[PDB]
Amino acid sequence: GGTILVVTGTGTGVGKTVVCAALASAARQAGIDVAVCKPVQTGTARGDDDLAEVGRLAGVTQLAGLARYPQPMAPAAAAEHAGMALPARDQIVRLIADLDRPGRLTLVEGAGGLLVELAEPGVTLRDVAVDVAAAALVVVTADLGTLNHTKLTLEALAAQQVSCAGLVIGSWPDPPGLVAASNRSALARIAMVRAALPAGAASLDAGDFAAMSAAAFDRNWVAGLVG
Amino acid sequence: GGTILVVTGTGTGVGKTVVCAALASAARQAGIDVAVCKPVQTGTARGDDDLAEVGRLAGVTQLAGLARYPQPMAPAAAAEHAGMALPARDQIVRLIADLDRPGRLTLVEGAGGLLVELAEPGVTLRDVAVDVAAAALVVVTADLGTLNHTKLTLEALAAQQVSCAGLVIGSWPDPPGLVAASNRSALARIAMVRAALPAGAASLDAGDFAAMSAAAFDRNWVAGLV
Ligand SMILES: Nc1ccn([C@@H]2O[C@H](COP(=O)(O)OP(=O)(O)OP(=O)(O)O)[C@@H](O)[C@H]2O)c(=O)n1
Ligand SMILES: C[C@H](N)[C@@H](CCCCCC(=O)O)NC(=O)O
Ligand SMILES: [Mg+2]
Repeated sequence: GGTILVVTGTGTGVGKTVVCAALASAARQAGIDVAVCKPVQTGTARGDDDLAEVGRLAGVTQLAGLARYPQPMAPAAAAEHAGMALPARDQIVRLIADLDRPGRLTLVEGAGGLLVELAEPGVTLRDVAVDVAAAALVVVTADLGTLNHTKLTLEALAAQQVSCAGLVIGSWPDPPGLVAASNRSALARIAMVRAALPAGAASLDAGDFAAMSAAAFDRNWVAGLVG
Repeated sequence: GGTILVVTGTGTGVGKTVVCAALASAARQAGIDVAVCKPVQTGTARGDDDLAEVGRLAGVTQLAGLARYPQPMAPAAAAEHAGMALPARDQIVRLIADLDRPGRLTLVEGAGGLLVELAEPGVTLRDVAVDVAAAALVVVTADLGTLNHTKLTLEALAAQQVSCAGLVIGSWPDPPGLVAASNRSALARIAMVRAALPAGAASLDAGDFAAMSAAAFDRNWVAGLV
């Protein structure tokens, strides 16, 4: 195959989609082929479409979804409110494996934080990660509380021997206050911090977002993701 | 000894202190003796002082603390900014074990979440809870994301064989809303929700607060704690 990364986060609203787009953008400019996959997508009735937003910021054309629920809730609840069911575990794995391909980087963005239920019964993105032998990239905030949430998430990853590919601070304020600056230093002691995306990046146009994306990550780390 | 309960939360700002006070008030109205220990308090320059709130709301007088850092940061950050270490692990565990006595409910309120650093070198409320054989009361919100954060916390609890005494929703909005109504049901699918405290209770005076607290917890559970 190729390389699969699940792109998880310490919670919902932390910047997973923007990180998916930025890493996708940076890997494309390195000549790497990129697919982004969004198996469970809630809140469509509010115009939430994470695949579309990755396409809008990054120009990614290989977008694969699967389940779509109208309400902006946890997938279990959004499905119950629509009269629908959750996908099965193997349905999600199949969607990912069909994208996987030598030389391709396949990013898999979850619904919210790592332990959210994606498929019956209580199947999470952690289980999906184990099935496809993927590593997890954890998107974190710079805000008060991020150290605990990060440690909890990493611990839950190691419970099932899912490797951590590093952290990404989804939104990095300019200028950074005392708490942000301190947290960035402390997060670096817990794991490799791969990038710190500037706040408001979704308002950068194609070229600016691509500029920001290449500068955000270490070139050698991005290139070493896929052989 | 008696019952030691550690009071943790899924994050910062979930209302641990109001839950400590509410649980305290309930237990006293069942005639139980309560102590509250807040080993480390931060944000004191702007007047953060969670033990005073417990005294006012619940009338607890055995109120125990070891360190106060002016900066409103996580304790180890607050310590570094001030130029001083955190307390030692021994101080925390022995202050708590010294509060503990037969007939008493001893609540231990952490800072932030379960894995935040509370003492040198890098010891957490979870370590403390292990050292004193306490179960953990998990304070949660009702907002989008509470499920992930709760499951994460309960998983960390279990990883070190710390028992979970339950969840309390620190703040129940009015009116609930679709997410909060569904979350209250969902949280109950992963652990015993012990109470949901009405939004704004923190601001009550002690008389009304005592009434709220009396009705917020199940009486048999409160009694069954000690
Ligand atoms: N460097 C960043 C990070 C985030 N955002 C904005 O902050 C919000 C949250 O980011 P998002 O990527 O959507 O967070 P997710 O973790 O993907 O939340 P969800 O669970 O809904 O997928 C979005 O409006 C996004 O445009 C931004 O402009 N610049
Ligand atoms: C509606 C949000 N945007 C998100 C769902 C977040 C679920 C949070 C569940 C929880 O942990 O309580 N949907 C999504 O990322 O597709
Ligand atoms: Mg997203």
